[PDB]
Amino acid sequence: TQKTAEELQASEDKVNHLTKVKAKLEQTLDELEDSLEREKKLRGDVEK
Amino acid sequence: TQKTAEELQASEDKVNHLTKVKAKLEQTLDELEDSLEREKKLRGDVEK
Repeated sequence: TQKTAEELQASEDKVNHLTKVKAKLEQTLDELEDSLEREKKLRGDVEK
Repeated sequence: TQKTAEELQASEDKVNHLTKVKAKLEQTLDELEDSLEREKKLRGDVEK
Protein backbone atom coordinates (compact mmCIF):
# COMPACT_ATOMS: atom_id res chain seq x y z
CA THR A 1 0.00 0.00 0.00
CA GLN A 2 2.74 2.43 0.96
CA LYS A 3 5.16 1.93 -1.93
CA THR A 4 2.48 2.39 -4.55
CA ALA A 5 1.40 5.43 -2.56
CA GLU A 6 4.95 6.66 -3.01
CA GLU A 7 5.02 6.44 -6.82
CA LEU A 8 1.63 8.12 -6.85
CA GLN A 9 3.24 11.05 -5.09
CA ALA A 10 6.48 10.51 -7.00
CA SER A 11 4.61 11.18 -10.22
CA GLU A 12 2.61 14.28 -9.27
CA ASP A 13 5.60 16.30 -8.11
CA LYS A 14 7.51 15.41 -11.28
CA VAL A 15 4.35 16.45 -13.11
CA ASN A 16 4.49 19.64 -11.09
CA HIS A 17 8.21 19.90 -11.82
CA LEU A 18 8.30 19.58 -15.61
CA THR A 19 5.26 21.84 -16.02
CA LYS A 20 7.32 24.64 -14.51
CA VAL A 21 10.08 23.60 -16.91
CA LYS A 22 7.63 23.67 -19.81
CA ALA A 23 6.09 27.01 -18.84
CA LYS A 24 9.57 28.46 -18.54
CA LEU A 25 10.59 27.01 -21.89
CA GLU A 26 7.66 28.50 -23.78
CA GLN A 27 8.83 31.88 -22.52
CA THR A 28 12.33 30.92 -23.63
CA LEU A 29 10.82 30.17 -27.04
CA ASP A 30 9.67 33.80 -27.15
CA GLU A 31 12.93 35.68 -26.64
CA LEU A 32 14.57 33.65 -29.37
CA GLU A 33 11.62 34.12 -31.71
CA ASP A 34 11.33 37.90 -31.71
CA SER A 35 15.12 38.20 -31.82
CA LEU A 36 15.24 35.89 -34.82
CA GLU A 37 12.51 37.94 -36.46
CA ARG A 38 14.47 41.04 -35.56
CA GLU A 39 17.46 39.65 -37.32
CA LYS A 40 15.43 38.59 -40.29
CA LYS A 41 13.97 42.03 -40.73
CA LEU A 42 17.36 43.73 -40.28
CA ARG A 43 18.96 41.48 -42.83
CA GLY A 44 16.13 42.14 -45.24
CA ASP A 45 16.57 45.88 -44.92
CA VAL A 46 20.30 45.65 -45.52
CA GLU A 47 19.84 43.44 -48.50
CA LYS A 48 17.22 45.78 -49.94
CA THR B 1 -5.65 -1.76 -4.36
CA GLN B 2 -7.34 -1.29 -7.73
CA LYS B 3 -8.04 2.43 -7.39
CA THR B 4 -4.41 3.31 -6.70
CA ALA B 5 -3.49 1.30 -9.78
CA GLU B 6 -5.69 3.20 -12.22
CA GLU B 7 -4.57 6.60 -10.95
CA LEU B 8 -1.00 5.34 -11.26
CA GLN B 9 -1.08 4.43 -14.94
CA ALA B 10 -2.77 7.64 -16.04
CA SER B 11 -0.18 9.61 -14.09
CA GLU B 12 2.78 7.80 -15.66
CA ASP B 13 1.23 8.54 -19.04
CA LYS B 14 1.21 12.18 -17.95
CA VAL B 15 4.85 11.61 -17.06
CA ASN B 16 5.30 10.00 -20.46
CA HIS B 17 3.35 12.65 -22.37
CA LEU B 18 5.07 15.63 -20.80
CA THR B 19 8.57 14.37 -21.56
CA LYS B 20 7.40 13.94 -25.14
CA VAL B 21 6.51 17.64 -25.05
CA LYS B 22 9.94 18.56 -23.69
CA ALA B 23 11.68 16.37 -26.27
CA LYS B 24 9.84 18.19 -29.04
CA LEU B 25 10.50 21.63 -27.60
CA GLU B 26 14.22 21.18 -27.02
CA GLN B 27 15.11 20.62 -30.67
CA THR B 28 13.07 23.68 -31.60
CA LEU B 29 15.47 25.53 -29.31
CA ASP B 30 18.18 23.85 -31.34
CA GLU B 31 16.46 24.74 -34.62
CA LEU B 32 15.95 28.34 -33.54
CA GLU B 33 19.48 28.75 -32.22
CA ASP B 34 21.04 27.04 -35.23
CA SER B 35 19.10 29.53 -37.34
CA LEU B 36 20.61 32.33 -35.24
CA GLU B 37 24.06 31.84 -36.70
CA ARG B 38 22.59 30.71 -40.04
CA GLU B 39 21.20 34.13 -40.84
CA LYS B 40 24.07 35.93 -39.16
CA LYS B 41 27.08 34.74 -41.16
CA LEU B 42 24.88 34.95 -44.25
CA ARG B 43 24.04 38.53 -43.31
CA GLY B 44 27.68 39.21 -42.50
CA ASP B 45 29.27 38.34 -45.84
CA VAL B 46 26.44 40.01 -47.75
CA GLU B 47 27.20 43.12 -45.70
CA LYS B 48 30.73 43.09 -47.08
